[PDB]
Parts: sequence; C-alpha cells; structure tokens
Amino acid sequence: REVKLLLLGAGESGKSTIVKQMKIIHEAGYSEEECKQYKAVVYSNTIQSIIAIIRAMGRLKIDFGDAARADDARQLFVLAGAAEEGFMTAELAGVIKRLWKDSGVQACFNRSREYQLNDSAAYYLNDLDRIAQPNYIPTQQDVLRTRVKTTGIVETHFTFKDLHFKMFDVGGQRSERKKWIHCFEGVTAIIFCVALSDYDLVLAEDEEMNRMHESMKLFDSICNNKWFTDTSIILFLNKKDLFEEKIKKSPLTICYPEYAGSNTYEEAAAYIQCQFEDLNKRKDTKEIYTHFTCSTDTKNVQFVFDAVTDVIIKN
Ligand SMILES: Nc1nc2c(ncn2[C@@H]2O[C@H](COP(=O)(O)OP(=O)(O)OP(O)(O)=S)[C@@H](O)[C@H]2O)c(=O)[nH]1
Ligand SMILES: [Mg+2]
Repeated sequence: REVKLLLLGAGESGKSTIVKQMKIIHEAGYSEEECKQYKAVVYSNTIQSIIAIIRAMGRLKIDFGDAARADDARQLFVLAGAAEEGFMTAELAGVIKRLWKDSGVQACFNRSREYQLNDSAAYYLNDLDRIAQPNYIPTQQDVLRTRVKTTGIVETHFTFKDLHFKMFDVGGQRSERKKWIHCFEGVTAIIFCVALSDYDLVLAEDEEMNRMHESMKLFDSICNNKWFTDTSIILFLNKKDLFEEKIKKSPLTICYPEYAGSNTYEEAAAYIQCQFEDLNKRKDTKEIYTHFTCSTDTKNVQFVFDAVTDVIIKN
C-alpha cells in the first residue's frame, strides 16, 4: 500500500538527514556519481565552518594561539573560492588544518553556542586529511553530514515491507513555515523532529529566541491540530549523540529554569520527552510515538524506522 510520511520540525532538526537514510537503508545508498555531487557541499560546509569560527574570534575578541595563524587566516580568504567550486588544494587544506589546531581557534570553537556553527563542523574539520585527498569521493556518512537548508517541498519514494512510502520534507526555518500547509493532504503519519542539543542555542533567524522553545511551539500547534486527528504523531528527539556530550557541560536550566535533575543523559532526556509529550492536549485519545535518535547513524535510524513502520502497519 501507499504510506504518506510527512517530516516536520524546526530548522536543522534532522529531517533531511532521515530522508537520506531511507535511501541508504531501503535503496542502494548513494552512487559514486551521486557522492561526487556532494563533494562541493562537503567542501563548502567545511570552509563555512572554519570561517564562522574565525568571524566569531573577532566578535568575541579571542586571539590566535600562535601569532603565525594571522597569516593562515589571511590566506584562508584568498583561497576559499576554490572550495565552493569543489576543489581542495593542499595549500588550502594545510591552512585550514593549522587554523583548526590552534588553541584560540579551539577556545572559540568551544563557545559555539555564542554564535552560529554547523553541527558537522568538527566532523569535517577533524577528518580534513581524508577529505582533502586527491580524487576524494564523499562517503555515505559525509553525505549524511552535509547541511543545505531546505526550501520548497522534497518528495522521496521507497518501498519497505511491501509498502510504497512517499516521504515529504519541507523547510523548518521561519521563512519556510508558510509552505507547510501545502503538504497537509492525506498524511498517514507525521515524524516530528526535535534537535535535543538545541536546548542551549538560539534561532539563526532570531537571537532572542531559544531554539527548543520554538520547537515546542511548533509541536504544540502540530500535535493539537484538528486536521491531524487521524494522523499518527511520531516524535523523533533527535541528535541524542550531541545531547549526550552537551548535557555534561551545559546546564539544562538554560532552557528549562525549573529543571531539578542531574546533568546526565537519561534524566535530562526523559525530562525533555515529558515537556513535549505534555503539550498533547488530548492524552487520553491521542498517542505520541516517541523515539530517541541519532539521524546520522544508519543502524540507529534503521531499527527505529523499522519499529515506526510496524506501528504504522498495526495502528
Ligand atoms: N551529529 C548529528 N548531526 C545530525 C543529526 N541529525 C542531523 N544532523 C545534522 O544537522 C544538520 C542539519 O540537519 P538537516 O537534516 O539538514 O535538518 P533539517 O531539519 O532538514 O533542516 P532545514 O532544511 O529545515 S533548514 C546537518 O549537517 C546534519 O548532518 C544527529 O542526530 N546527529
Ligand atoms: Mg532539510
């Protein structure tokens, strides 16, 4: 049969990454020609990230560790143009490498909640040696890690357990929220994504607004929307990996001042689950099927999607 899945959630919550996983898990994964297409995206994400860290150092008044980096930073901008076209010269690679290793660069990297930085920055920057290689071809994980804002409506098709899925993805930034209603017809289930690690961040499109509060407002409106009464609500509390590392050092009280639990994964995670599940105004009549995920982890997504499928089949 025909199963219509709609991916919803604020910006950078992991929706497009789940879409990519369906291809890796239910199809062949990305072909060589397809991976080479993402080469420019990986290079562009890497360059953007190091530049965002360097922009930040000036704004925050953080000095380089070794004075010599000033020359590397200057050379960065000179050579950056190539990376956008899909080229990574040894010279530019070396420049980014030394900058990334610098103590002040790292100090600023560790204050990223104070500015805007891609989640994949470290992933690409720590793997710079591999991605800068001659004839580099993006791996499945590199593809999964890429970031490109979704404007418009993306539709994907795949067969799974005898069902023909038609998955829809739309942009979550505020400018894109208006396009959501175009997707509202015949939805079998909604997979609402939430970036767990967004609790200490603020909106790219607004400094005054905490990203998790924004996500709760969206969920509240989607979960309780009459149009969606007979649609299954599946909640993916995503980026559980980043959340696991982040909860150790950044207080959850930044997001929920009344949080009284410890700075540990299990306690904090269940607290957030309840915060969202409690927005359901009809607990007795409507169920929310919550799952903790790491969208970039194929094994995790596979087992979770498999469980999600059976729930769609049964209920
Ligand atoms: N480490 C980590 N990063 C993740 C996870 N799921 C998604 N990402 C990353 O976060 C970035 C944003 O995810 P993406 O899938 O683009 O979000 P989106 O909801 O589609 O964002 P938009 O199109 O509305 S602006 C990407 O670099 C992607 O790799 C996860 O669980 N762990
Ligand atoms: Mg997207």
